[PDB]
Amino acid sequence: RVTMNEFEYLKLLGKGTFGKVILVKEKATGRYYAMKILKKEVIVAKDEVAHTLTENRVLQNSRHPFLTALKYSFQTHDRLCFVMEYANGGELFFHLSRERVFSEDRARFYGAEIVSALDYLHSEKNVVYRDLKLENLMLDKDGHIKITDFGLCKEGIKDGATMKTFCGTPEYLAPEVLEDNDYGRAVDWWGLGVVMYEMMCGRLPFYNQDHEKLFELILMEEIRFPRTLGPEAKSLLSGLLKKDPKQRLGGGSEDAKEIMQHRFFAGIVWQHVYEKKLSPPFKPQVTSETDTRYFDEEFTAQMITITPSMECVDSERRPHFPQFDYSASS
Ligand SMILES: CC(C)NC[C@@H](C(=O)N1CCN(c2ncnc3c2[C@H](C)C[C@H]3O)CC1)c1ccc(Cl)cc1
Repeated sequence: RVTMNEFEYLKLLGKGTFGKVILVKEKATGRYYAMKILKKEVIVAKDEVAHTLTENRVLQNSRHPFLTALKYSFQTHDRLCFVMEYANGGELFFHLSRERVFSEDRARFYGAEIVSALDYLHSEKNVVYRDLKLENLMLDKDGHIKITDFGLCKEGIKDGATMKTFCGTPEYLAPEVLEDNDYGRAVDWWGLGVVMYEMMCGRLPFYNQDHEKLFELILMEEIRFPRTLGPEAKSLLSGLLKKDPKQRLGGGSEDAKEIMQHRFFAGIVWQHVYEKKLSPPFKPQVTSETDTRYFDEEFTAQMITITPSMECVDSERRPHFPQFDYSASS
């Protein structure tokens, strides 16, 4: 039976719109985790309840080498706590920022891992991820991808079933989402297109600081590439960033298999991707189990405290949530 008292709170790893993530040590075991901490009050007030419960569900129901693994979820009278594996390599942005562009080989390696994870979610879990953006990609201590943040997932989506919720970050929205006339699972391949584009090209495929103008570009503007980009990369990215999901790579009944067989991935053995038999091109150079070199000092410098008999309280501002009683089976 796990509570807040079972952990030592070490360093702030980041803050998002709805809460914060702390590097913790489980005292009993000496193991290190990233604890995501949400205020019930804030979740309720910002209408983030449904997303939070979706994230909780999808984490409990999924086991994949490239999806962040949940160890515990539990709740206090005022908090919801996700204890997850600590992705020691930080956010991919940290790296991509600094290096400007990844090589095609390194993007290919990350792209394959992301395809592997999305194929599992689509094929095995009937889940559409919907939130594929650079910010949701981290690296584990070995340099393998971890997709994080499952709040915008859609469950129970089998084959060609459609969704209609308008959601996702403005720069990353697929044309059919902006059309707002229903969309399907190929929205994830649009997202793979955008992140692989950022990795290889060093910038978003489409950008304007005005959203109306950004949305016009996403919908209408043909993709362009820096002229150093190799032909196969350009072919992959053009196929992923087709405006019409029916013409998009991965947009047909074969889903991920169409992307897996693209010649950009020639020579990749997909079972070996899954088994982590491809050596990462970058290994995080962390020197301890608590090294936070791949996290922003803006966050890690900050002080941590217990806030910034109530076991059964179930109020409107602070509900007693279902399924926050989770400890992964050993
Ligand atoms: C660019 C910035 C806005 N990014 C915000 C982002 C962030 O700073 N992050 C860094 C810390 N952070 C993580 N840090 C380490 N390991 C892990 C995570 C995930 C919880 C999954 C787990 O393997 C989460 C991502 C974030 C996301 C959600 C919350 Cl609640 C708090 C922070």
